[PDB]
Amino acid sequence: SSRPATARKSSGLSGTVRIPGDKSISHRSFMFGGLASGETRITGLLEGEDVINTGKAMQAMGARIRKEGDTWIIDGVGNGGLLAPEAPLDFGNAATGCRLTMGLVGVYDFDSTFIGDASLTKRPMGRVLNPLREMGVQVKSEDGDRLPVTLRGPKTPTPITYRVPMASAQVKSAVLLAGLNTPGITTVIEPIMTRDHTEKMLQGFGANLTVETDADGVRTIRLEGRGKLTGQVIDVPGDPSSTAFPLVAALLVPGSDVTILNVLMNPTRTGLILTLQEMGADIEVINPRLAGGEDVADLRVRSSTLKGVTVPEDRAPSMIDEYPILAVAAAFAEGATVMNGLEELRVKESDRLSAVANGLKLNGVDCDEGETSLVVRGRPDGKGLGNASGAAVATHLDHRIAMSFLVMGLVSENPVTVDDATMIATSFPEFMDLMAGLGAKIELS
Ligand SMILES: C[C@](O[C@@H]1CC(C(=O)O)=C[C@@H](OP(=O)(O)O)[C@H]1O)(C(=O)O)P(=O)(O)O
Repeated sequence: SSRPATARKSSGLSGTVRIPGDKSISHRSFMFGGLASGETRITGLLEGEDVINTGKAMQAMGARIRKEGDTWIIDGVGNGGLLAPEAPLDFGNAATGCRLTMGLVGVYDFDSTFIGDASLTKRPMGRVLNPLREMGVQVKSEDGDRLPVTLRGPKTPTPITYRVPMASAQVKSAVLLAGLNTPGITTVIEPIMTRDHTEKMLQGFGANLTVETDADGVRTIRLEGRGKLTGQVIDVPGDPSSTAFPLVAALLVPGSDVTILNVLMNPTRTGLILTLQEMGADIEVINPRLAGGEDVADLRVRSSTLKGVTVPEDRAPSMIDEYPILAVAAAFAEGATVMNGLEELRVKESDRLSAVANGLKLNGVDCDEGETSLVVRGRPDGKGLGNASGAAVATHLDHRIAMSFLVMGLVSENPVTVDDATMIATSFPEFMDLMAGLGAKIELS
C-alpha cells in the first residue's frame, strides 16, 4: 500500500545541510567495487533503496559488501570473476541497477534473471537488450522487451561499435560494462553527451578506456575488454538531482536562505541550475573544488522572483531528471516556460510528462502537455494554486513526482497532497527530515 503526504505553505526555509550522496555514482561504486580486484572503500554512499538493491545483486554474484563505521568496504571478484546468481536479481524500482547489470553480467556464460517492481516492469529494456543481442547474448523477455528478462551470454562475446540512438547514459553504460568481459575493443558513440560517471569511474579503476570528442561534439568512447580493474577509494559527491528539491524550494518560498553542501557540479548534471539562473534565480556557487575526482561546490540559495524561459531540446540530457521540479518552479514564474525534447520523460519511473502535467492541472496550474513538450504559465503569488479540497497528485510510483509536488505545497496558496511518499526512500530517504529541518511543513498521513 501507500502513504499520502501533504505539504503546507511555509514561512521561510533556512539553514545549511549536507545533501545525500549521488545515486548514479553510488550505484556504480557498488558495481565496480564488486567487480574489481581487491578492496574498494566508499565514503558518502547514498543508502537509498535503489542502491541497496544493486548492492544485493553484486553480493549474489560473489562480491562481499559490508559497512564499517561510515565506510562501505567491498571485496571484489576481479574482472571476469562474477559468479552465476542462484536466484533472480531483484532491482525493485531501479532502472540504473537493472540496465547496467544486464550489460555487466549478460555477457557471462551463465543464466541471469532480472525482475523488479510494478514501475520498473513497465519500462523499456530493448534499448539495452538490442546491443547485447549484437554482442551474442541470448535474451528471453516479456513482450515489448520488458521484465522479467533472462539473459545467457555466449562462451565468447562479440565486441561491437554502437551508436546510442537516444541520449541515454544507461545504454552507453550497459554497452561499456558488457565490454569489460568481451575480448577486443568495444566502442560507444554518443552524438550528444550524457552523464559520464561510467567513463570517469572505469578510468579511475584502471580500465583502458578513452574518450575522444570531435569538434562537433560527438563522443567516441573506446574500451579494451578483459582488462584488470583495481579496487579504489571512492568519495561520493552530493546528489545534484536530490539537491534540486531543497534548492527550488528555497528559490520559491519567500524569506529563504538555504545552503547545500558538497554538491556534484559535473556539467552533465547541472542543466537545472543553469536554467534557473536564466529565470532569475539567486544561486551562489561557493568554493568550487575537486573532491573524489569530481567537481563539487556548496550552493547558497535565496528566495528569488522567477521569469519563464525557453529550455532547448539539447539541454535535456543535462537535466532530464529535473524536469518535474523545474515545472513546479515554472508554476510560480512570470510568463511561460517552454520545454521541448521531452520524449524520454515518458519512459521513466512514471511517464513523467503526463504525471507532471496532470499534477499541475490538479493544482490549478495553466499548462499545455504536448507529445514531447510542456508549456507552463505561472502565478508568481501562488494564489489559486494547490488543491483546497485535498485531492492527491497521482505519483505513479515515482519518487520525483512525489518530491516535486510536495515542494509545490510549500509555496502554493492551498496545500498540495501526493498519494504516496513511500517511494521517496528509493533515492532520498533523508527528504522528510532534511526539509523539516529547514522549516518545511510536510504532514505524512
Ligand atoms: C531515471 C533515473 O535516473 C537515471 C539514471 C542514470 C544513470 O546512469 O545513473 C541515467 C539517466 O537515465 P537514461 O537517460 O539513461 O535513461 C537518468 O535519467 C533512473 O535511475 O532510472 P531516476 O529518476 O530514477 O534517478
